[PDB]
Amino acid sequence: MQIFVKTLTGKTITLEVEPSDTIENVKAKIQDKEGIPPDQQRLIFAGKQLEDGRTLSDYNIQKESTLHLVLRL
Amino acid sequence: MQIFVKTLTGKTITLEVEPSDTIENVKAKIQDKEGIPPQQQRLIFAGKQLEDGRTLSDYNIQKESTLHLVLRLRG
Ligand SMILES: [Zn+2]
Ligand SMILES: [Zn+2]
Ligand SMILES: [Zn+2]
Ligand SMILES: [Zn+2]
Ligand SMILES: [Zn+2]
Ligand SMILES: [Zn+2]
Ligand SMILES: [Zn+2]
Repeated sequence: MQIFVKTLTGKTITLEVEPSDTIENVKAKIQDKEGIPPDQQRLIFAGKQLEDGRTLSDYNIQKESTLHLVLRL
Repeated sequence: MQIFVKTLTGKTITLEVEPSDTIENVKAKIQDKEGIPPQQQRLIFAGKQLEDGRTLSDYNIQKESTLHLVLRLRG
């Protein structure tokens, strides 16, 4: 399934994920597409800031959902 | 003094502050402990949104007070 990741400047990048993909897993996918180390990114979905080791499904994130990306650098 | 911030993780962080600290000061403090830029923060207290240029005394926020932190997103 697909999900979208919106950045700060609005740049909308697309991901190929699986329902039971951990968050540490999503960060690695972003690293692959944008060269940003996982330890630098923080992901928020519908207000909540997701924590690695919880899965997309643990947060009811389904196909074509939008995650927002923030960074700690 | 000390106030509490409910972050984006539902967790809660402790801030050591002065009464004259402006909201821009507080946002900066959160930037260190959490990682979010001040330009992306929106701070809520007792039903009010706090403006960058007002102090903790203006809103009359006292010790052990709790501020709900919120993301500043659009589009
Ligand atoms: Zn797919
Ligand atoms: Zn698989
Ligand atoms: Zn991580
Ligand atoms: Zn959104
Ligand atoms: Zn200060
Ligand atoms: Zn600092
Ligand atoms: Zn004042």
